[PDB]
Amino acid sequence: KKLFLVFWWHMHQPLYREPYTGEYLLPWTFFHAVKDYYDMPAYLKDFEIKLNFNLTPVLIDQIQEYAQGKAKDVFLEAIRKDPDDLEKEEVEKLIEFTKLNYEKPIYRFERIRELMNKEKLNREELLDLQTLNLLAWCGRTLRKDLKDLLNKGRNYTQEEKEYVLNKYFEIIKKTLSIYREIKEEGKGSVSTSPYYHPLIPILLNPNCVYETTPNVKIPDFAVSFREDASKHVELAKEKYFEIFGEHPVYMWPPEASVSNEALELYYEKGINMLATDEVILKNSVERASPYLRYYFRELISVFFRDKTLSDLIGFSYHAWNAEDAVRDFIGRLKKIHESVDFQPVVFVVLDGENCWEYYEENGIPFLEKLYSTLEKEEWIETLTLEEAMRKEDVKTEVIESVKAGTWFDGNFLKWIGNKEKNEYWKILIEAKKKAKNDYILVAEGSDWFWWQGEEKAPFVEVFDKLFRSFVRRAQE
Ligand SMILES: OC[C@H]1O[C@H](O[C@H]2[C@H](O)[C@@H](O)[C@@H](O[C@H]3[C@H](O)[C@@H](O)[C@@H](O)O[C@@H]3CO)O[C@@H]2CO)[C@H](O)[C@@H](O)[C@@H]1O
Repeated sequence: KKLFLVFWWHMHQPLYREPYTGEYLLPWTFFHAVKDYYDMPAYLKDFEIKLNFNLTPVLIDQIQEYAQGKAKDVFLEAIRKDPDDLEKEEVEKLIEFTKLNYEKPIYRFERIRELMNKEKLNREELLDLQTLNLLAWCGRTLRKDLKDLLNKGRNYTQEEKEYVLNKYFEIIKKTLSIYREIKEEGKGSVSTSPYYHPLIPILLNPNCVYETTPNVKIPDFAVSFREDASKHVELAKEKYFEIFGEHPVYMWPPEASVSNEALELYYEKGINMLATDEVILKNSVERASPYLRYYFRELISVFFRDKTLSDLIGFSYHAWNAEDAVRDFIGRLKKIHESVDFQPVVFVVLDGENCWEYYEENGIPFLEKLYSTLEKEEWIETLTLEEAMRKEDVKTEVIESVKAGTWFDGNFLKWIGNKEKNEYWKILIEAKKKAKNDYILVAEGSDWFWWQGEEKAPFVEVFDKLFRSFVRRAQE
């Protein structure tokens, strides 16, 4: 009797490319590309387990633009320049970026502490600040390759910075290829999401928020977004086909968000399986285990993620010693294994790139220990999404209705409901009446609403500039 374990790492960035200038106004796609988007599937070269990935199409577009050398990334320009060529504003942006990231474990360089405690920085000090900002985001692969430059910790030259930059772009250029490789070799399945990561249930029916939060205030949705909901899914199928040569049959619904209408749309668009959150299951069925494969109306397969296990990795284990965390995770799997006489399917689904910066050494000790341990546990079998979809020796249940929600509290309050978020929806509703191109789809991304107030929102003014620029561009 096995326990089936299914990792599904979700990779996404909203579009940071300002549509009038073409400038990438934040570097987060670059930094997560060099730190996480190649390195997470690259573990499959070293560990004989299965790991699955979601790539949003908008993320794929940006990875391609960086790989082609076309991304005009303003922060990265300030890193690349000789410090004698830095504008005053670029020095300020470099220091502010450092300050925002200063307390993260991946920024724990003695030299960063020295530089941030100095009233003025000279050219050699600025070179160190530029190069250490780059190296703080070094991924697993290059942390071995560049180990000697990493252990320097200071006294970097322009030549060394450019060498690091060159290696980083090498990583980006081979990133889509590694997803094709691990997919073709059967080491993982790759899914995608509706194109710009929108909240499909709200686009289909804004009143679905009242299935969970009767007291929420929403704006007057005086225009239909239902056709846009279909377009996000259709365009995503085509982008996926461009990369992989096939239409996707698995999708990750953004924010785990489902509704009866959203599930019908995914079925109509040929999606065979998705996953969502355990809280949705609890809200929808009186008594139901997340270790079964579910069939929504016999139309589409649904797995409900194990929220506890997923949140332990995504939010808890950065605060743990790595060996202890792996022992805790395996011991929880052992308890699940011993708790049922059938073979449970355990979905661990979470963002694939956001938790690691808070772990010791970027989560590399934790993941290496976790994966090394898993590959040797005879009673655990990790599965691709395809294997999980088709596994016969598993328990199964038909479900007829879900209560609309997300993986954040089972409801939509992170994206709608307060004055500031509602103002964004009002702006979008009015723009949609006048919309002339697909930039309206960009503005439907969940990210813009996530950050709109909110007191914890790094660079929130940039997200606001982007959202409003996409809204304006959509009407021209
Ligand atoms: O400056 C704020 C913030 O920006 C960047 O965060 C991005 C994440 O890295 C990226 O994965 C994505 O995050 C969303 C997840 O995909 C999604 O599943 C859910 O968890 O919501 C997230 C927010 O929408 O997008 C955000 C930006 O929207 C940057 O990496 C952070 O360090 C930085 O704090």
